[PDB]
Amino acid sequence: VTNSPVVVALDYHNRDDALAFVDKIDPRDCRLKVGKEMFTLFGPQFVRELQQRGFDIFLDLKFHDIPNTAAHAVAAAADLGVWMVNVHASGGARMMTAAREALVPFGKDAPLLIAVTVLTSMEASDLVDLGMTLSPADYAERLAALTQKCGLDGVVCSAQEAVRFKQVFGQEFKLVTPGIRPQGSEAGDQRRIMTPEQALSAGVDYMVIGRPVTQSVDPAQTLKAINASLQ
Amino acid sequence: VTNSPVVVALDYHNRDDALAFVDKIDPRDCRLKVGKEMFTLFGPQFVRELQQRGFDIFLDLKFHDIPNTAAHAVAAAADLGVWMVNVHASGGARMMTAAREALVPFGKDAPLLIAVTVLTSMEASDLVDLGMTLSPADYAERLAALTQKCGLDGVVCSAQEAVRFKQVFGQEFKLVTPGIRPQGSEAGDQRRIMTPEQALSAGVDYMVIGRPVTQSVDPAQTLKAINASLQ
Ligand SMILES: O=C1CC(=O)N([C@@H]2O[C@H](COP(=O)(O)O)[C@@H](O)[C@H]2O)C(=O)N1
Ligand SMILES: O=C1CC(=O)N([C@@H]2O[C@H](COP(=O)(O)O)[C@@H](O)[C@H]2O)C(=O)N1
Repeated sequence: VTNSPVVVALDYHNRDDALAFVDKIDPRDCRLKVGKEMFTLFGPQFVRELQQRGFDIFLDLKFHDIPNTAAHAVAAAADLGVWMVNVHASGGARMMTAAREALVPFGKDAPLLIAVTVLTSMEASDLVDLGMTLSPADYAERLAALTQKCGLDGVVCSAQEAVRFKQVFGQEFKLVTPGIRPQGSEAGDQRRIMTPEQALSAGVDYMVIGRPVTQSVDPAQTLKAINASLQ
Repeated sequence: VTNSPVVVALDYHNRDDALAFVDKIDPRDCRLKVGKEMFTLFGPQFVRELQQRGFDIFLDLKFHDIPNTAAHAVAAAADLGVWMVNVHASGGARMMTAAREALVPFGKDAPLLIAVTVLTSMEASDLVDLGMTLSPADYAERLAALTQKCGLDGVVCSAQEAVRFKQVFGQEFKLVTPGIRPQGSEAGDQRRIMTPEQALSAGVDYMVIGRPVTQSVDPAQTLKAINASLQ
């Protein structure tokens, strides 16, 4: 296990470019996140390579499909033995329930099943195009509520919803929060940001950090520094 | 190439079972869809093996993430050289815009880019939980309008919307529709369904068929039957 609440988003377009970073850090420094980019590129074998080195892996594929597919996919992720696996809460109750139920057969080995609420890159203007009347926070709370009701272990959201969410769902409902920008860092397409420190104070369980770390020369050192701040 | 609008959904938990089927057919008979289940299990290499056989592959991972991730994932799909790649329209305009732009550097090689509107497994009730008051039809049409405004090649929807969409977005805008159930077959978690013949008559450009084919007592003849019906 590890003590840092940091999950580094491995978003490279090259395998060796990722492992060059990974070989310089240690499983106690952080957990790793394999998303759509690196998974579309290298598949489940890359995830096994990381599990080989001993890291906990968060397969971030945000499964957002029909119940049938969602279940089989989560079951496939469970076969991979990942630490945590994704799903989109906007996929609905039936889809989320089918996903949870697909993990029962794996018993204890099952990975944590988290639901994405509202992407941290979306503000009201973004949600407004879908005809979504509610603010990011409000809609996100509606999605998390459905997530909790379907028995999921937690949610992915912005740290800007951490205090509120922690209160409405409790300390047990895990909150995984991306949109982490230490001060000075470039926001990019990220919108509901917060600094590593602000996120921890908001009481999040896990913070997802990508570019601030991977975009630096010597990213291991940056990951180290961030961890230092969380003390 | 094939002149059939049929795209068979390869949803198997066993690589060889899937190949045993694929080998009983021919690229001239249909196209194949590799979804989250098989892709999570066997990754990009499976797609290549299907491609090495001459089939046009529809990569269906419904990328629904922050603009930066959607772009890199879509780019990764183009690197795979697939015929068609997926995306979730509810991901917003900025995300879909990033996806379209990430395909520009691939020129002519760029795969077809389509956005999923409302999943065929959903009805009003399913959307109500999300706080969505618009009907599956209207919400879908809204998602299809945004998809076109962002410059995508088409949308994934129900055949129940084909007629409407076709006359509101034009013949050019491509419609890919799952939820295809020939009379007698099981509906399952599918809700907004139509038979192959009805879907064709409805104007869909491509129709996705999974269980009706893969789980039939003789999938090859079932494909043959359907293809013949569509004539
Ligand atoms: O709401 C979310 C969820 C999410 O997974 N992510 C992911 O977090 C990662 C890192 O983003 P960044 O480089 O820190 O901006 C990427 O893999 C994103 O897709 C996000 O940015 N917002
Ligand atoms: O709206 C949609 C999109 C979609 O991709 N699909 C996919 O179409 C496939 C076949 O479903 P079925 O077996 O025909 O019910 C599965 O891979 C689904 O994920 C769907 O059923 N509805």
